[PDB]
Amino acid sequence: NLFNVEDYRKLAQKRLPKMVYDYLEGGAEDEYGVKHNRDVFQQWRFKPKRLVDVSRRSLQAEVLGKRQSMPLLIGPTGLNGALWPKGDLALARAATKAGIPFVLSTASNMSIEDLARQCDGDLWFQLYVIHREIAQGMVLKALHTGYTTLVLTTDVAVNGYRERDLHNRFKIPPFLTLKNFEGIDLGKMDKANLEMQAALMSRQMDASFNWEALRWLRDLWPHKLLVKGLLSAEDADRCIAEGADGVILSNHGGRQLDCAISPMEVLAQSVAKTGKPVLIDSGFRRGSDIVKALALGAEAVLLGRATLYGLAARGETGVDEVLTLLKADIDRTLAQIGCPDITSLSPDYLQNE
Amino acid sequence: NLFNVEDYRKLAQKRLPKMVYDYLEGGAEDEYGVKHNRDVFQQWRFKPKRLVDVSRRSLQAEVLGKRQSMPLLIGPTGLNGALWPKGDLALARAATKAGIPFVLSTASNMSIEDLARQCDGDLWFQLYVIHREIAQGMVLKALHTGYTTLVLTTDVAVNGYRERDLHNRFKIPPFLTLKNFEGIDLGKMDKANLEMQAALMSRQMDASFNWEALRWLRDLWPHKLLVKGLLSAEDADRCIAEGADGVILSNHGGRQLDCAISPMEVLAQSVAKTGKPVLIDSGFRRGSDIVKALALGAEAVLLGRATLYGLAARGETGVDEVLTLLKADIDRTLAQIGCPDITSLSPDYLQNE
Amino acid sequence: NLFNVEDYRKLAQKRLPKMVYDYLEGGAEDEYGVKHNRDVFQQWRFKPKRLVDVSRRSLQAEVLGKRQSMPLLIGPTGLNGALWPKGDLALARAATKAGIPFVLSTASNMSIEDLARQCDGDLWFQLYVIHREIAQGMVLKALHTGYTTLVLTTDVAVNGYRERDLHNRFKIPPFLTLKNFEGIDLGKMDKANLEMQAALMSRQMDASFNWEALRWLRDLWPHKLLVKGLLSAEDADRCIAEGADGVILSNHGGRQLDCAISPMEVLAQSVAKTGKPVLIDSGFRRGSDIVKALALGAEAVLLGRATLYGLAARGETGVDEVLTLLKADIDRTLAQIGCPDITSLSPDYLQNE
Amino acid sequence: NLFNVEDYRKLAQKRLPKMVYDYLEGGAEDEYGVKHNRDVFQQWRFKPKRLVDVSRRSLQAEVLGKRQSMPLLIGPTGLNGALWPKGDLALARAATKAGIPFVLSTASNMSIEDLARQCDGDLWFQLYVIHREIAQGMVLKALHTGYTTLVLTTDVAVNGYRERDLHNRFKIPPFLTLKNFEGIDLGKMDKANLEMQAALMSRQMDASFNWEALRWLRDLWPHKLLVKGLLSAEDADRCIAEGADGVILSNHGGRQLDCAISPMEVLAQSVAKTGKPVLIDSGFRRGSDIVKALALGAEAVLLGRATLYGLAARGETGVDEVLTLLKADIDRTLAQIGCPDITSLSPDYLQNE
Ligand SMILES: Cc1cc2nc3c(=O)[nH]c(=O)nc-3n(C[C@H](O)[C@H](O)[C@H](O)COP(=O)(O)O)c2cc1C
Ligand SMILES: Cc1cc2nc3c(=O)[nH]c(=O)nc-3n(C[C@H](O)[C@H](O)[C@H](O)COP(=O)(O)O)c2cc1C
Ligand SMILES: Cc1cc2nc3c(=O)[nH]c(=O)nc-3n(C[C@H](O)[C@H](O)[C@H](O)COP(=O)(O)O)c2cc1C
Ligand SMILES: Cc1cc2nc3c(=O)[nH]c(=O)nc-3n(C[C@H](O)[C@H](O)[C@H](O)COP(=O)(O)O)c2cc1C
Repeated sequence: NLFNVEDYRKLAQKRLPKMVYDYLEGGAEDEYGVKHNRDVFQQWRFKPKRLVDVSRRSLQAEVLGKRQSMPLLIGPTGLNGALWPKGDLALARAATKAGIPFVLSTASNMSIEDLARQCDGDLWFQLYVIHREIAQGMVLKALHTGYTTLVLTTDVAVNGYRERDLHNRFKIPPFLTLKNFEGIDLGKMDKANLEMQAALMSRQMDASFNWEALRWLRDLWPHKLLVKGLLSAEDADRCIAEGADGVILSNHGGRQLDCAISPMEVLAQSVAKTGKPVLIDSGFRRGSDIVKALALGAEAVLLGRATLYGLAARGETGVDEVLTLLKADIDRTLAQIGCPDITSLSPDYLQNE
Repeated sequence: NLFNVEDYRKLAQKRLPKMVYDYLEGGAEDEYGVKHNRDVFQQWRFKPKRLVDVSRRSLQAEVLGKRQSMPLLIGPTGLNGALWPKGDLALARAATKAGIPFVLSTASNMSIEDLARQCDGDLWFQLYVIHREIAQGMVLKALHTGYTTLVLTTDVAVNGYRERDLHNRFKIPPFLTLKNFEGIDLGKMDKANLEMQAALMSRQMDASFNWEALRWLRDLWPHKLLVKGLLSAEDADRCIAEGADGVILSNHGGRQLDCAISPMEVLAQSVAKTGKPVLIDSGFRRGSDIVKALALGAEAVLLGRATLYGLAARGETGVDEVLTLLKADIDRTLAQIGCPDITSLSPDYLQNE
Repeated sequence: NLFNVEDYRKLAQKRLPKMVYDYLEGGAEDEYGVKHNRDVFQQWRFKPKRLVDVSRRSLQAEVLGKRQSMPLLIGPTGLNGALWPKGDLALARAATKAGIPFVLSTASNMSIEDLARQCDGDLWFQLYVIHREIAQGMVLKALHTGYTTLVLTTDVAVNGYRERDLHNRFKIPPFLTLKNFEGIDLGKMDKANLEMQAALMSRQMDASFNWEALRWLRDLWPHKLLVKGLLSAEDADRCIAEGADGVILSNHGGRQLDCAISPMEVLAQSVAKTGKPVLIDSGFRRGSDIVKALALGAEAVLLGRATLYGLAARGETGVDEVLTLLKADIDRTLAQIGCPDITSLSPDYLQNE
Repeated sequence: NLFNVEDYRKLAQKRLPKMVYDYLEGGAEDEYGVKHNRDVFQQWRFKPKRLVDVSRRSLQAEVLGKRQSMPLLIGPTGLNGALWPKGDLALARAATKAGIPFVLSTASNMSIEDLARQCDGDLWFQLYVIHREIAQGMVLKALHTGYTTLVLTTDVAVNGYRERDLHNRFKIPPFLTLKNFEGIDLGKMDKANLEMQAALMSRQMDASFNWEALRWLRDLWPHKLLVKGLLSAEDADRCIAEGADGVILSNHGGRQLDCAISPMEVLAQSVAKTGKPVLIDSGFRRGSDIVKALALGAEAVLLGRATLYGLAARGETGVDEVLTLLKADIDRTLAQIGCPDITSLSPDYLQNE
């Protein structure tokens, strides 16, 4: 039975080694966060508009001014190769077949260059800054290979305390490559090329990356730039003031700070304050979750675990199936609430509970 | 033990094939909706009025200006024959013996004409529009055979995603007839009588049916007309403005949109805004549920699954028993809260929790 | 282990026949009411006053202007003989030894006269009106035998729908006497003494008893009169206006109307509106429950099932033990919240949750 | 697996005799209090400040004007020797190695003098007053041996009703010493030295200790004085007015009054009203719990059971490990919410839920 995202989660759990499944599904500490990410959607119910002609529906929408098949994206997730062989390519091809963007992680198992050469869809690059020089190298690499959008993830200044991994002594799978860091010299001696080696031989990121650093990145990247990991309208607004073209409200799927609010709690406020694209992720599993966020003003929703379940369970085809189910889910929901054009969604279709 | 509706549900589950029971009991997706439909009643508790003479009580009430034994109706449910042989007739005869109306579904297993010929009670007809011409045919058929009231169901523009049915590969029982669509010609060639054949060979309804179409139906039907499936005071009000004589607030028993609000959430508002009869269904199982809705202003409550449990468990007699229990339940409740005349119910007997 | 009321409930369940225990513990319908009666106490928490000299504490308090050892009473419960031999006398003697009143039920197994002759404590009489003449007879009997206070129970106009009893086909135990109705003639022919026989051969009360009838009772009884079963400040106030000396807010321990509010929900309002003694029962099990009600203004709390568990488990001694535990519980609580004199309790010691 | 406080609780339960574990873990009556102490932390979630340089973090903070490694303390707990041999010394040495204060209980198994001679850390003394003269003796003893701060515990005027202990007939372990009461004469005859003997041969404290008595203690102790066990801003304020240098909001870990509010419910109010140090304990287990209290204004958090689990499970090393985990937890949390300096915490990092 594969009729929804949960069914794929169940199949993924049966096919993945326990430790890998725990690494995928787990959250920080007590996992009250991942639970809250799901529960928060129950804070809204639908108030359908009846007797509306919904015989012709449209899920097409512009994201950052660019039209795509539906307001969804496959978000950045690292080590996809640990879930399925060439997982990054499988996800990218599925997203492309579905008409939506795919975001490559800095911690991907397939290089920025290799993916761009094997997939002609809308590719976005998610940046983690460990070393400034190295980050600049990846950004320019993404720029020269055709990536349209750059996403800076800011919520991993330090690593999340995920206790399932600690119990399993989880170790990055051997057959797994941190490809984007491949070839980066040594032999070279001196502050950097030594200060850089010391940063790469560390599992932590640049915790000093601040607003000033964002300005630096803004000048380096000429196309659309989004800041991911925000949990307040104030931070979202500051990002826009600093040059960002939009933001991605997110708590990293409950994997970093167990007691973090769900981004849904500041979505409407961020939309009203910034006046710029506000994308969102964390906790989305049903089409109704997605429609609620869009109704509150979100530009688009990024999928994390939902499509990874499809990938882990059935590879590229699994991802295709999950996207197909979610699209039909969203479409069905639009028909049921009387909003034939997805771009017409508004808070008026919701009831606060 | 058959002392309440739940007892009949239990007996029905024991007598019906699993797949049929799932088709009856199931809701859309996570079934949070059917649960919410039940839980919402706990939002109100009773504040009885003591030392009131309740030695003489009356459940008699006018519905759409017509007196009936109690403010209940057996609502429209399709494929009743799948629950018990000649289920439509069993329900109709039980309703008639109880002094309340019975609403025949467009998807009934007994024809509009056959029921009218075998039952002299107050028969209502519920219309689903798949093809305009065909719908017009059924409406006139109902008109000519004595049906007093027409109910347009508007919440199935597309089919609900009921996962139990998907798991069971549920198929409309073979010995089961969609009688009202019987004999409708073919052989005939041309747009319609081809555009009509194409619509009938489809399990979906006319998703384009809108306010303009309601006006069309309003002119076709000369008697009382109600619009069913509304979940907002605004839509209820528009229905009245368009000619409807009343509305039926409903989320189709949680079978269409899992995250829909319960109609109880907009009952008081709809009553105050429309100033016309506001009937309601979805989630009613105890007499207290019914009394709460009536106290909030509902004209009457339509039963869906409650009487179907009686039907599935013990046929016509089972329906009689459920109606008898519910009537005694309502009567007992009226005595206990100090409101001897059911028409005297008001919000004053309730406490918001 | 017998350290609290729950421990006695557990022991009572082990010693009583299942059907008798169900008759004692059961509530109306879904039993959401008995649960709510318990849960409502969690709506308040304590805010102790520290550094208060609590070396000398007093639980003594006036109830209806008469001093008693503590603000508790053993409330009226019928058929006590079904729980323990001569249960009425056991409860009365325990209450008397504890320095608190005992209320005899109209449905007691020991007569008004016999109890008064075998117990010299403060005896109250609870009246159920089935037949006016018969009620007048019992009232005068109670008056002539020394009962100090009369309590009219108004929440059983019709019998509660207790489904455990229906499942067990519960029948009033054979060795059990409805003593107060003993000897009341027949042979006599004519309206009454025929209209009265017809009322006694019925398990229902006088559902017509109203405000006018209360006035009648008020003139018949010369001492303190309380009206029991009220669930609104408005009704409590009307009772005072009609002559009552106080009221007992109660939902009959969740045995009559499952969806009734808990009397705790209207306690403060009733105290403020009436300006007269407001006693209360329903759901009290811990000393903290009792102290919360007293802090909100209740004059006293009547125990129903709490002391019946002591009775069913260990007879008179069991009741003594429960009263001893509850008194020590209340005393301990007063010390802990910094209110040495029970009459000094106020809302200031509580925090609404 | 020892990655958090709960893991140590689990290990402690496996190593301690059931009755000892129950004595440690148990709460008063229904234990709704200990549960509420944990649940209340979910009333707040974090709203991280992104793009803040958190590469350099500091947990250093002043408590009562004195700098310590982090805003934590090992609070006063009696009979520590029942959990691990020389438990008081183990806890003190661990606290000292961690750079935080340790508070010795009046009911400790190691004397005030012996601890001061074997540990050079910041030692605080918690006072329970059973007999004024005896209390004065301990206070001066603590003064002369180097204790920097005096804590008066006011929430045990009478003993809490902990039912686990009653079920286990819990008795203070034989090999266990109430050392601070050692040698206190007898043979001596007369009011006191007879009135004092009678008070010591009692398991109850001086329930008369009031505001006047606090003034007495204030004049006796020349250094920092804190009053522990407060549950209201009003009492906290009165303590400051009476001479206290700060307070410790606490419900004694849910061990005294089951229905007491959690001190977290009056933390912000106490901070705003008193304008003096407000420390707090009761329910703290995760670094997030601690950070939430500090953000609301708490000067420091005292650990009760958290470090006792470390002690019971693995002695001094266990305590060291728990403190190490909690410090890394707090540090990690500060980085994640964007507040590098612990003294910069404010309500702005929280979202009320
Ligand atoms: C296995 C896994 C790995 C992840 N790796 C990254 C990463 O490399 N970069 C990033 O920006 N976010 C990363 N994320 C976070 C996701 O982008 C996204 O915020 C999160 O999954 C959304 O929540 P959801 O899983 O409930 O959909 C990861 C999430 C998961 C589940
Ligand atoms: C088995 C089943 C079939 C149904 N078929 C129809 C139908 O043909 N027409 C219609 O208007 N509603 C239909 N409904 C919805 C009911 O009219 C009603 O809205 C719903 O059952 C009310 O909720 P309840 O089941 O909790 O009482 C159906 C419901 C059930 C349970
Ligand atoms: C077994 C049983 C019999 C009762 N019989 C009577 C009665 O004869 N008269 C009356 O006024 N109330 C009667 N009551 C109600 C009690 O007076 C009281 O309202 C109720 O028990 C309070 O709730 P509690 O059981 O939670 O304490 C009865 C309750 C029980 C449990
Ligand atoms: C086993 C045990 C013994 C205690 N003994 C004392 C004591 O002697 N003096 C005191 O002031 N508090 C005493 N307390 C209360 C603690 O100081 C502190 O208020 C409480 O443990 C805080 O809650 P927590 O256990 O959830 O951290 C004790 C607590 C426990 C668990």
